[PDB]
Amino acid sequence: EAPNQALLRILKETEFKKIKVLGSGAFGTVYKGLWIPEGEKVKIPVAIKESPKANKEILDEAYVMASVDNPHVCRLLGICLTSTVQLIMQLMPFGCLLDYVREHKDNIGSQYLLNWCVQIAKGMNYLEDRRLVHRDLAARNVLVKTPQHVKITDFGRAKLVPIKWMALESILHRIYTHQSDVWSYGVTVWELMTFGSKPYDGIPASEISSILEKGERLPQPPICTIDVYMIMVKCWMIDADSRPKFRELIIEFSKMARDPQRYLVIQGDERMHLPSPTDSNFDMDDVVDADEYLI
Ligand SMILES: Cc1cc(Nc2cc(NC(=O)c3c(Cl)cccc3Cl)ccn2)nc(N[C@@H](C)CO)n1
Repeated sequence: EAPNQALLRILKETEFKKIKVLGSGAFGTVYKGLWIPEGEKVKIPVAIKESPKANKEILDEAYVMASVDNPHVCRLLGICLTSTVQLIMQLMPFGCLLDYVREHKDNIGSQYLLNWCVQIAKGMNYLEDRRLVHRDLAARNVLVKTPQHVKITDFGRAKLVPIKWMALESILHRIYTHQSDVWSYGVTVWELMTFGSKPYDGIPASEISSILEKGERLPQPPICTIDVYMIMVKCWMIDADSRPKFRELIIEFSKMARDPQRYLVIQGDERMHLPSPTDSNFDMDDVVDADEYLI
């Protein structure tokens, strides 16, 4: 296909300062930091992600992340070439959407939930245009820049095992398509609508494939109207080509986001509010968010 003319930016270790540790998982460590390029008078808040095999895996992710550019996808700002290479990306100050829905349940209204669905579908449809199959879309892999702006991340599995988020063809035949990402999208929506419930909780992964073959699906979340659950059910159909396209998901959730109380029934949804760029939210003097630092 077309040549990938994306720029791989190499950043000097001296150009950024690590503030604290955000977390540690089954990969390494995520740090919070500040990238202060050369003599540019800017401070960009960043996240820093840190044997030969380990470096191959991380450089494969750098490649995918450097090749995307969308408001609803996390892009690579650059890499740092230390003993083990570090991925430098935009700091998403509110962490992952999964923990966010769990921690802020009492202030999350229908407007926020339906807008997140549109934004996730937008990022996903962009990955589809760029011919990338995510293979790991889940609420844990959606980051929160602000409560009103979310982005898809974790390109470690992205191609040109999370059993409970996979399409039955993926579990059984290792078949991955944009239509199998649509299944993962349905599960992600379910995670949001339940305010972060674990899908098929208590059920071991070995039984999932068989549960799906019989025709069992995730239950209707209490806040979901038949209109919203119908969309989730459509994402979990056996015939992959029967599932909605992401471009249809943008349309469907957009219509709903225009009249959110008609599609999600939440007690107190209206008098609920989350941090906006009015006070608190944000030396703070020369800090510029990566979305405004264009080069
Ligand atoms: C308050 C806060 C902010 C933030 N921001 C952040 C996190 C990123 N995390 C990841 O990119 C990440 C994900 Cl979402 C999955 C697997 C590995 C990584 Cl490094 C990237 C950018 N900003 N992350 C966290 N906790 C991380 C451990 C979750 O990953 N907490």
